[PDB]
Amino acid sequence: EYPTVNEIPVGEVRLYQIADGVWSHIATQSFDGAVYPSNGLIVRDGDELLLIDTAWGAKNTAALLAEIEKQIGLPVTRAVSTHFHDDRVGGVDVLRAAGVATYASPSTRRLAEAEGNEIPTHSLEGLSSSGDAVRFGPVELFYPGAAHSTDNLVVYVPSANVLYGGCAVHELSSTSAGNVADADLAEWPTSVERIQKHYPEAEVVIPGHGLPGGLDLLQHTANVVKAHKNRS
Ligand SMILES: C[C@@H]1[C@H]([C@H](C(=O)O)[C@H](C)O)N=C(C(=O)O)[C@H]1S[C@@H]1CN[C@H](C(=O)N(C)C)C1
Ligand SMILES: [Zn+2]
Ligand SMILES: [Zn+2]
Ligand SMILES: [Zn+2]
Repeated sequence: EYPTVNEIPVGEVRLYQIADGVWSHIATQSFDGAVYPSNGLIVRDGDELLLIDTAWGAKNTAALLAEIEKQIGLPVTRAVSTHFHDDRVGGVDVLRAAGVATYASPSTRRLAEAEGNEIPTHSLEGLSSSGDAVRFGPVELFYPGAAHSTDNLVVYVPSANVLYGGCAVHELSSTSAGNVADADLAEWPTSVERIQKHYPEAEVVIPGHGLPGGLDLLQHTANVVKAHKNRS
């Protein structure tokens, strides 16, 4: 069973095998008095590991690195943050101090700076226009356009057909668009449509919070966001 917010204490981390050489990591964190789950990705890259997104905080991310070393035993050499919020860059100082080279789009780094969040060390060029993609180790990085945030990236693992949508993508049981404070609601459905068109062979889709599912999460996300728009 995929771990839920109830079976993970704030401070601990779970790994969940998605495919050969692909894992999700799940942590929990207390935000505005309530506890929420949060996903990231781990992708094997030969004898090294690529980390996608922190575990939402310094303490969680340290637990993440110890859990990875224990369970997988390969060094995390690089990490990518998929947008500027604290569930994606919270813990980047820990990663950096531990010798992990941390990456994000220039957009993410600028937004995190202005937000007072931790800032990834290196910039990812080539992701400024909607529809842009670059290769980064064993994955592709895709900027679908503004959605949950104006900078959000999605990550595809072509060898495993795994799409990590991050907070641009919602889990199937969710009916709310979640945190839309920094969202471009006008563009979010279109940005989702780009993901559908660019990665139609994705077999697993992982949201930024909640249970992974199939390709259905993408359309479901567009519906949730458009329902939110209409309600307003
Ligand atoms: C509290 C979080 C986290 C923080 C937030 O909302 O600000 C983050 C630090 O920005 N981001 C968030 C988001 O909407 O992306 C929310 S989680 C959201 C609430 N219900 C949804 C859900 O399906 N859950 C499994 C809990 C997702
Ligand atoms: Zn966010
Ligand atoms: Zn660079
Ligand atoms: Zn989030």
